[PDB]
Parts: sequence; C-alpha cells; structure tokens
Amino acid sequence: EWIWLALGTALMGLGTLYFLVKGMGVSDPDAKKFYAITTLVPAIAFTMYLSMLLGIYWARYASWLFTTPLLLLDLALLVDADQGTILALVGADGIMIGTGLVGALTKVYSYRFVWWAISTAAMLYILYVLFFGFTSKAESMRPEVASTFKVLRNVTVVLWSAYPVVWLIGSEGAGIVPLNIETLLFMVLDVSAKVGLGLILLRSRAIF
Ligand SMILES: *C/C=C(C)/C=C/C=C(C)/C=C/C1=C(C)CCCC1(C)C
Repeated sequence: EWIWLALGTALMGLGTLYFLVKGMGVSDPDAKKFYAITTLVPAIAFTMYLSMLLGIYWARYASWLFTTPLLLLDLALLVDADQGTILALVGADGIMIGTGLVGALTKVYSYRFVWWAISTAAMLYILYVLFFGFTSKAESMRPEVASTFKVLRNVTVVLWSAYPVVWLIGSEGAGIVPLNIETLLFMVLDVSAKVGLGLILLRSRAIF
C-alpha cells in the first residue's frame, strides 16, 4: 500500500514539474491559461499524496475536491463554454464530492445510499454535459479543438466513471476490494486523470 502512495507521489510531482517547465517556453495568452490550470491540478494531488506518505485517505478525497473543478474548467476553457454552463458544472461537481462525503459520514445504510445516488446523479449530469453539450460546441470550433476535445472527453468520461465503481466495491462500499488494491486503483486513476489528461491537452495545438 505504501508503494502505490510513493508511486503516486512521484508521478504527480514529475507530472507537475514537466508541465511547469514545458509551460515556461510558452507565451501565448490562451496557452498560458491551460498551463496554469493543468499544472496546478497535479501540484495539488502531489501535495495530498505526499501528505498521505507523511501520515490518510481523506487527504486523497480532499484533492478530488480541489482537482475535479479545475479539470472541468480545463475542458470548459477548451470549448470556450459560457460562464453559466461552467458554474453549473462546477456546482454539480461540488455536489458530487460534497454528497460523497456526507454519505460517508452517515452510518445508516439508507441515507448513505441516497447521498451516494445523489453524488452519482451529479457525476452523470457532468458527464452528460461534457459528452453531449461540449461535443456540439467543439464541433463548431476549429478542427484541432474538436479533435483534442473528443479525446479528452472520451478519456475523462471513462476515468471519472471508474471512481464510483471502485468506491462502491471498495472499503467504503461493499468491502470486496482490499484497501491495499483500492489504493492502487485510485492511484492509477488519479495519475491518469491529473497527469495523463494534462499530457494530452498540453501536447496539442488546441490550447493556442
Ligand atoms: C483527480 C481526481 C478525480 C478526477 C476524481 C474524481 C472522482 C469522482 C468522479 C468521484 C465520484 C463519486 C461518486 C459518483 C459517488 C460517491 C463516491 C465518489 C465521491 C467516489
């Protein structure tokens, strides 16, 4: 279990460093914003993972709290989504993470179920907007933006959907997956979402 944590920490740190240095050689005002958000996300995750090493799993949850909104923001900026749409997405993200926590704080099965159903419903709304709403918006934009968004979209929807699955079969849920393995799964997901997506985004001309 300690290894996945050390691994996660290292991968997040290197991802952050890489995005930071890569961004230095960029001056485009549009590109810089993406570098800002994209570098900040793994920076936040690194801090939390390193913290878990120093210790702890609520720390990882807290990083989800900070990073999910920024990831959504990254996508919103790519398709130049209007403020309202973005606020709604971020608000839904807060509900997702918020209810996930409240459901975790309740001991009675029925309340937990509803809180997490609400959390899942919030995630589904987010995935719907990205997949359907953002896709039409991207297809009316320059080819590079449309193509890069489609890839980020596909990756995002797959990775995000995996979290509740792992959560539901892990120690917070049915208790089928051992803490040891769950930590591994969430680390792979976190790195893929916060370093993998950034790589795809920042290596594209779509940010200019
Ligand atoms: C870097 C971290 C990322 C992209 C984290 C994403 C986390 C989620 C999409 C979590 C979703 C959950 C539910 C839909 C139900 C309740 C439990 C959660 C919080 C694991």
